[PDB]
Amino acid sequence: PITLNDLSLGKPIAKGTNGVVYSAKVKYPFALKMMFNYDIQENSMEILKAMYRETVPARMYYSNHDLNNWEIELANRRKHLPPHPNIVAIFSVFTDLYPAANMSLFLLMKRYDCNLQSFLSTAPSTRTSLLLLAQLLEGVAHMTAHGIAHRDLKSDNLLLDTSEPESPILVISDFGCCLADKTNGLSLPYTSYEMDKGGNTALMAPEIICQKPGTFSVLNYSKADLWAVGAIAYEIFNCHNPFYGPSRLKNFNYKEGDLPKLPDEVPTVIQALVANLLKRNPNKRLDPEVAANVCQLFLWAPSTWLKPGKVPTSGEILQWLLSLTTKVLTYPEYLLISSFLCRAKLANVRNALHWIQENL
Amino acid sequence: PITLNDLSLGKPIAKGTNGVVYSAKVKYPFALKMMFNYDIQENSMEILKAMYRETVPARMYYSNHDLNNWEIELANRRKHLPPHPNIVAIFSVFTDLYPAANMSLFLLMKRYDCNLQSFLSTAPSTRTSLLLLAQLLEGVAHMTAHGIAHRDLKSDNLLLDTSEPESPILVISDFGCCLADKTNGLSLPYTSYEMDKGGNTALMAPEIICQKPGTFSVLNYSKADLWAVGAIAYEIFNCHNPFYGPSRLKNFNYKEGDLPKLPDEVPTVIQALVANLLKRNPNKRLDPEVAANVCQLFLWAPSTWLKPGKVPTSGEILQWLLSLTTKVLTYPEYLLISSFLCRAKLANVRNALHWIQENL
Ligand SMILES: [Mg+2]
Ligand SMILES: [Mg+2]
Repeated sequence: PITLNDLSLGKPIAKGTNGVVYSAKVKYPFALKMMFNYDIQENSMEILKAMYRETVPARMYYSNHDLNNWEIELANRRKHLPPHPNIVAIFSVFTDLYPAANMSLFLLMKRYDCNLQSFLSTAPSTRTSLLLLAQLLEGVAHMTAHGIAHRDLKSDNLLLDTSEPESPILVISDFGCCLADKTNGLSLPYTSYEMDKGGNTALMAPEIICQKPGTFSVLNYSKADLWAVGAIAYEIFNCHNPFYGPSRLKNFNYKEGDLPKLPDEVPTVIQALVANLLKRNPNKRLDPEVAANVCQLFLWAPSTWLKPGKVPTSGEILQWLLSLTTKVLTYPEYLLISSFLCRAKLANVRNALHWIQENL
Repeated sequence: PITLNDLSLGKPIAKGTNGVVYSAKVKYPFALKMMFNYDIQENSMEILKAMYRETVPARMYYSNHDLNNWEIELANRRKHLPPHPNIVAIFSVFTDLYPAANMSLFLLMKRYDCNLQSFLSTAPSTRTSLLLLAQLLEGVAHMTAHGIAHRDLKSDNLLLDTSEPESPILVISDFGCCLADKTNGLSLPYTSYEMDKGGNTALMAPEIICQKPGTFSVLNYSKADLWAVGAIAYEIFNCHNPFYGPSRLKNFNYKEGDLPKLPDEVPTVIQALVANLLKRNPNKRLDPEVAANVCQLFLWAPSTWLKPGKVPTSGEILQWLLSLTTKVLTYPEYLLISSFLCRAKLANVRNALHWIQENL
């Protein structure tokens, strides 16, 4: 595992009361995030959990000292997020003092070029926007499959690699608010109103913000990131996020008629996907595994699958999936497709086909 | 309108603390149900609303006295259910004193021979059972089309006319629990837990029993009767209602795998329909208009439509609809077909066709 001794620091990228991030390299394409006071004596458990949660996507953990019991209980109660192209790359996590130039938590990460709101300061291609949406969906699908909910998706913390600026790579980052517990998965008992519910923010899904507490009384997060994706899809197609600004829709109030119509430039099927994701009732929203497939099929299916027409056969689908694997053996296009083939189960690709047919 | 003076009573059919039903005739094929204490001074609104709701299917209202304001509010807030062969026939409703031998509500109805649970004490034909399911579906489609939910469908109150015992006429009865408000249709704000939710009983649909209260927080009944129809379909094909008995599935828990398999005697397409109706997620359930079409198609379509094959044409569907209208110009058979033709829209008959094809 990589520790401080193996790497050389540069300029600060960010400076704060709670921590610092430094540019870094091995012997400046890495960032070393340092969060201070990772100590049960200098902070309470809610703050420490939030620091550890940031670590959920990490590839390796390394520890100098003998683990305190809270550290052990944290580690053993946590769901791990395996690597994925659309999830932030955290190469090492380690605990260490404020020498080596406060017990501090350290995260060595890839440095990304900008966030999504900066990249969208100039309008991108309509093709670029679809690749962005597909990537986001593909990330959420990966989280949900592994019983993790981000709870704080937003333009600000989606990060991009802008080599080939016509098609960037998107990654979900900043897992500080995430739900990642082995015990309860995506269902979370909500007994007191003074409880961590994720980012208490604009893009909390209606089924979370509107739920009153009780005795199970459960919060169900299994389609909650998806709602946020819907809001963010607006930004991705050059509109205001309906739920941001001074004259502003609110997650708890909004009725589905209040949502702005998307520009005509954005395909009709995709308009519908966005309208699906933004449904108030999570039971009316697609599964993530299906919603990610809708975007992938739009992108790569035979055109006959997309026009009304249409004979669809279990054997023909498999043949098509195998045609795709060969096609990947334009780096974003490769990543998305391999991302899609990794999780493709035949049931869910038909479901997605059936959904596209019913929306024209 | 028919009032007491026009009819002659016979034996009691039922006696209770809350009211009486008498056999009756005009000058004994009618029943005159009398409910006592239809007076705000003798009963609370909850009980009166329940009494009035029993009147939702009624053909004529007649009132001796100047309506009280609570009566006025009841009437103006209520959706009316038009006549329909599979909805109980209530020819007149009138308010009257307990002389004429307590203000009492009176309902003059058709007398039916038995309820569904009695008729099924002997196993009927497999064909008879399909006729029963088709009529029940056709009732629920009629209610849902007019924004009414029964909320208390069960074997005990589905009533039959058993002339021609090979094919009986089924009617939905006992509208005391029903939702029929002009204001809110089938979407009911659910703000306190001590709220009237329909019969708080075994065949409440999962989406109703599982919903917690809040601030909109709505209860959606638009597919709830249909859930109950699924459970009842088991009884209609000689099995135990999965949700009745001592070792018993519950509406809030049951996983879709827990459901007993239906007998091999009951067609494969129909086993699927029952499985659809019993899906926990009301979005994954067919529209009532479509589900009723599935049964009708199974009964009367050209056999080419049902086997895998299969060219289905908008013009050809219309031709087949017109062939049916001529075919009805075996009284249950006539009733079902005319019931199907009255509501047949070209869109929904194709949806149903397409659904049948995908389940084989
Ligand atoms: Mg944070
Ligand atoms: Mg009653």
